[PDB]
Amino acid sequence: MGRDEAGITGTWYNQLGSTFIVTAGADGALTGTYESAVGNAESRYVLTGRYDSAPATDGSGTALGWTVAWKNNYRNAHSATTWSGQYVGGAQARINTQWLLTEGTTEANAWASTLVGHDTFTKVK
Amino acid sequence: MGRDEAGITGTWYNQLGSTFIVTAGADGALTGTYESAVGNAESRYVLTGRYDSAPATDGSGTALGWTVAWKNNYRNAHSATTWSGQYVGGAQARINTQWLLTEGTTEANAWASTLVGHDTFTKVK
Amino acid sequence: MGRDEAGITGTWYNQLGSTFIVTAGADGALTGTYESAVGNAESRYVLTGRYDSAPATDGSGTALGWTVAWKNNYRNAHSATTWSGQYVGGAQARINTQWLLTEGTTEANAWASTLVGHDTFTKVK
Amino acid sequence: MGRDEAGITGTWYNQLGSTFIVTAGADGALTGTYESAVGNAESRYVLTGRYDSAPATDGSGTALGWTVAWKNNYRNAHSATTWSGQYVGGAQARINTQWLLTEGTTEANAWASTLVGHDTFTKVK
Repeated sequence: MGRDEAGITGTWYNQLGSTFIVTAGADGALTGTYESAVGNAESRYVLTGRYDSAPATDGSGTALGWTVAWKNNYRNAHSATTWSGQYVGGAQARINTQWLLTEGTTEANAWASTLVGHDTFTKVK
Repeated sequence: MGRDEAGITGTWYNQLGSTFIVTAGADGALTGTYESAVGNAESRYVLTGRYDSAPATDGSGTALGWTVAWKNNYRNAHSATTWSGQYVGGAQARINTQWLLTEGTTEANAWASTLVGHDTFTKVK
Repeated sequence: MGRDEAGITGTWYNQLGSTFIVTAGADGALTGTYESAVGNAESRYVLTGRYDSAPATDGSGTALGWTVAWKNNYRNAHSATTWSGQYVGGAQARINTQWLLTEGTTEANAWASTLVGHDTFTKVK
Repeated sequence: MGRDEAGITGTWYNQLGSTFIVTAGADGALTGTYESAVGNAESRYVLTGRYDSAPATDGSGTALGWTVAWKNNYRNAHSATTWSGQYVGGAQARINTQWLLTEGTTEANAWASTLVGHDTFTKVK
């Protein structure tokens, strides 16, 4: 099994009240659903990603990332977000991320295609 | 089939000489392998991601993203990169991305965990 | 006077324990000193930047940014950080930022030149 | 004089056709004007920033950054951009940057306040 397979798998919540539901595979896979509390979004969207299944053993975090494309049966926001970050285990486990949200644009508006921000996920709230 | 399923699927090369091999599914999935020409990397790494399978029809690009965790049978760089960007079709097709590379760190060094940059992928070179 | 000239001018502290000392001019100027609690840094460094001296009047924040080059009489880290963010006034005033830290590199290592992160500044602590 | 004071001072142009006019001081200062070819902008805006006046002497670039707040006598876009990057000297001199553009927002829309991108400046075109 991945070192943090058990710690990462489950339901996570960020500071916006979004819900991240993920399964970590032994092989480094991340698979699940994302529900945003904000933006041009409703209900759940597919996600996929990857994590380091054999991290450093020195109080270092575990590197991971995932993608959501904002198309489901209800809406299409013609956009994708990627989260890149690290999982930190323990009584107050956290996933600390930075993200990039790209919208499809014309070539003329491509300079303004990409938002950046940061989300912190916890197992409570 | 996804609108750009045929256009995205295949082999892509970036400005560093890295090789991105991807299959786009009808359902929005991206699955393949990445080989970096730079950094703490050798040979191929698994990737997964998502794309907008029903983009805007107005000369807009197609939003997508993917993740690589830098662990394979040869090396573990305890890090993950996410690319967020858009596919632009046509005779000079391109995937224009920005990326976030997070390394696992101690809590003390977490301020310095994440590199940002930009890659442009073409079907030639 | 700038709308938030009085609110921005003074001493601010971030989550790392760094100290940001700034004077806001009527004309949109920011001038002061920065002392980092982390990294290849000691004592104070010059900063300069700009802010919106006539912001929206609808509970919107006030856009601003500033730069530090990490050279002073004690050390040279051959690097610069820019903070881009917004000032939010009131009893719990905050400056919410994202930053980009670029180091001088060779052309070969330029893909790895730039860190990204986020700092929140308060008037206490 | 700063090592690259002479190389940085002057008129630069990016891939969008924007014009960056800067004076580098011996002391690490950057002062000038910016004119954007895109966005909610017209004519010139004040900029200020900083550069490493004593860079590494090994074919390394010179770290720098600057800020524009998008208020002038003609328009106010309630936003600021910071560019963070490095100057590379020689026959094809370049300033390679990444930027963060923050708009003033309500607290509810603050997750969507900040665009990220990349500009390359040359002395021609």
